[PDB]
Amino acid sequence: DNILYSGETLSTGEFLNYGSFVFIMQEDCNLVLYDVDKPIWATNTGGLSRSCFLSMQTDGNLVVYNPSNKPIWASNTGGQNGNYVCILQKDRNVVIYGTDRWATGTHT
Amino acid sequence: DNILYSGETLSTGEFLNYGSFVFIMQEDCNLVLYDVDKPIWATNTGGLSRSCFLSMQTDGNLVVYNPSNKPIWASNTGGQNGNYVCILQKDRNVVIYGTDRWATGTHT
Amino acid sequence: DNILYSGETLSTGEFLNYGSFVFIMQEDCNLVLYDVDKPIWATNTGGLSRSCFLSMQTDGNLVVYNPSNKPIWASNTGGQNGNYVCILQKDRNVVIYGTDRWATGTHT
Amino acid sequence: DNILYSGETLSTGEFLNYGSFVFIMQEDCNLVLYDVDKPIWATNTGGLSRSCFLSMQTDGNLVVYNPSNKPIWASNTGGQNGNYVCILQKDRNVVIYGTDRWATGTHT
Ligand SMILES: CO[C@H]1O[C@H](CO)[C@@H](O)[C@H](O[C@H]2O[C@H](CO)[C@@H](O)[C@H](O)[C@@H]2O)[C@@H]1O
Ligand SMILES: CO[C@H]1O[C@H](CO)[C@@H](O)[C@H](O[C@H]2O[C@H](CO)[C@@H](O)[C@H](O)[C@@H]2O)[C@@H]1O
Ligand SMILES: CO[C@H]1O[C@H](CO)[C@@H](O)[C@H](O[C@H]2O[C@H](CO)[C@@H](O)[C@H](O)[C@@H]2O)[C@@H]1O
Ligand SMILES: CO[C@H]1O[C@H](CO)[C@@H](O)[C@H](O[C@H]2O[C@H](CO)[C@@H](O)[C@H](O)[C@@H]2O)[C@@H]1O
Ligand SMILES: CO[C@H]1O[C@H](CO)[C@@H](O)[C@H](O[C@H]2O[C@H](CO)[C@@H](O)[C@H](O)[C@@H]2O)[C@@H]1O
Ligand SMILES: CO[C@H]1O[C@H](CO)[C@@H](O)[C@H](O[C@H]2O[C@H](CO)[C@@H](O)[C@H](O)[C@@H]2O)[C@@H]1O
Ligand SMILES: CO[C@H]1O[C@H](CO)[C@@H](O)[C@H](O)[C@@H]1O
Ligand SMILES: CO[C@H]1O[C@H](CO)[C@@H](O)[C@H](O)[C@@H]1O
Ligand SMILES: CO[C@H]1O[C@H](CO)[C@@H](O)[C@H](O)[C@@H]1O
Ligand SMILES: CO[C@H]1O[C@H](CO)[C@@H](O)[C@H](O)[C@@H]1O
Ligand SMILES: CO[C@H]1O[C@H](CO)[C@@H](O)[C@H](O)[C@@H]1O
Ligand SMILES: CO[C@H]1O[C@H](CO)[C@@H](O)[C@H](O)[C@@H]1O
Repeated sequence: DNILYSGETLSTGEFLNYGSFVFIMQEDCNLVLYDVDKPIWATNTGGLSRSCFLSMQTDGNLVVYNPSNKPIWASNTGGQNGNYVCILQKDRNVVIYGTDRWATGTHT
Repeated sequence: DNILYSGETLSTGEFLNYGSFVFIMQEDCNLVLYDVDKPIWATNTGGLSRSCFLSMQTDGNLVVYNPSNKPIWASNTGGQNGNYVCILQKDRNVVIYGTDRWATGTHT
Repeated sequence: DNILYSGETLSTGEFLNYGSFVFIMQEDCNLVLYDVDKPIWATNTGGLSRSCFLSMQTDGNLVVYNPSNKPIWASNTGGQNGNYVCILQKDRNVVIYGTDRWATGTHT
Repeated sequence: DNILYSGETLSTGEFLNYGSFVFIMQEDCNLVLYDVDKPIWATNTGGLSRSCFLSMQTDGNLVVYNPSNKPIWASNTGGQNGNYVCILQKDRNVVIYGTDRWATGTHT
């Protein structure tokens, strides 16, 4: 999958992926974007903890929490409560979108 | 693919798809959401033209244009110029998100 | 997913899918290949039962069984015990391959 | 895509991919299987050339050729002319299957 929907959570070792791109939430708490084996981006918080989990919040903030729930990193885009999506785009860019503007409402 | 990014266009017969869900821009100009062979949603503009094309605009408006460029249908969510995405979600709901809030900027 | 590996089973309502193609094992026991809403192929065994399940066997036979385990349909390609795969190809052709010839053995 | 069909070719930098798994035909001619950034398997032919291309042949042989068309590596599973598939399985195992046993013939 390449979309982390608001209200979801990438646990340790979990990741979004598309093509050769992998946005992985590592064990050492380093959220890294790899292009195959090459590191492309990273929160550079590796080692600050263990077993962290990336969380896309409804307020719009993309936060990396440690097991103790202390936030290690965050996009700081928190504020408007609503629906949001974190997408690992086809052009190798992880982007946050929101709030939702329209929907067919065909939701299950 | 299950994401129509703003600035993109589904031509006739083109579609977003995910699982058994297919959000197709048909020849008869009817934008329909199918769950396998069952119709789920539709703009109900079938027959109003031929060779239409769905366009996700930068202003946020999701418009169905005919070859003559006259809009046959639209979400009317036009307004704020920016980046938007139309996603055929995993829960069978086509939703529009925007503007973009954050990005790793790792864009190619 | 677009691959049913030998030893696996599509239950009722389950399906392989790729693009707009959906190879679905229906409730009425009719294994049908749809191209969006258009039926393309089918075992034409609909109604012969309820709650059937498609099974890709290790002997190479692709069988549609009813809950009572009586085979309703089968490719009759049974014979050589081994590894096989049923693939819903990108050209809209469901094909069976086997046995396996080579592998990196990198298996988890 | 995670299937290289017989008669197809991964050029330099091209790759099969699934999940965090990427079976890439590198510039240095090293066909490597990575699990994110960790190398898992490799033909160990890196440096033997430049701009190689992986080819899944109809005879069943999986060969890595150099631009000069000299084979640098091969699975040596050549022999029976027919249809074959190289699949980067969900269990992180690259496997070759063939020949084809059955098909709905729905081919486009
Ligand atoms: C400096 O290493 C940290 O940041 C790198 C990117 O800047 C990551 O690649 C790295 O993770 C990978 O390597 C470490 C070992 O150095 C390993 O523990 C991890 O599982 C990855 O393989 C680390 O986060
Ligand atoms: C300052 O709080 C915002 O930013 C923090 C990280 O910089 C987040 O931890 C914080 O999230 C928490 O509070 C919000 C609002 O109460 C809640 O919705 C979320 O689940 C966390 O508990 C917020 O984003
Ligand atoms: C009433 O038919 C229109 O709207 C339906 C949904 O309400 C669509 O399913 C339908 O499209 C499909 O059927 C038509 C023929 O009726 C066919 O031209 C089209 O390619 C689809 O198969 C149509 O849009
Ligand atoms: C003749 O109907 C059977 O075979 C068709 C293909 O030849 C299928 O499309 C059909 O399944 C679909 O329609 C039936 C109702 O006729 C419905 O029960 C099923 O869920 C599908 O929508 C059926 O198998
Ligand atoms: C020993 O290096 C070769 O084999 C490795 C696996 O055994 C590959 O990872 C490696 O490729 C990667 O690194 C090289 C530089 O050492 C780089 O040229 C290539 O693009 C990959 O990043 C190489 O094939
Ligand atoms: C010994 O030939 C087989 O193995 C070689 C590598 O070990 C392959 O290069 C070779 O392939 C070539 O010949 C076959 C048969 O003529 C042809 O189909 C293929 O396209 C290559 O030209 C064969 O696999
Ligand atoms: C109630 O939530 C659902 O519907 C909204 C819009 O109606 C979507 O944005 C969201 O992702 C879900 O599909
Ligand atoms: C009123 O203009 C807006 O809406 C129409 C359709 O309603 C689009 O054609 C146009 O580009 C704008 O999005
Ligand atoms: C310049 O556009 C790119 O970057 C923005 C955010 O920087 C994304 O929203 C967009 O989809 C592209 O990837
Ligand atoms: C004759 O036996 C074979 O074929 C039938 C269906 O024809 C399967 O049920 C069985 O497991 C074997 O594959
Ligand atoms: C033991 O089974 C595994 O390995 C064989 C080849 O070794 C594959 O064909 C099969 O799908 C599994 O990945
Ligand atoms: C003629 O080739 C097509 O059909 C055969 C079986 O008929 C498949 O194996 C192959 O991949 C193609 O789809």
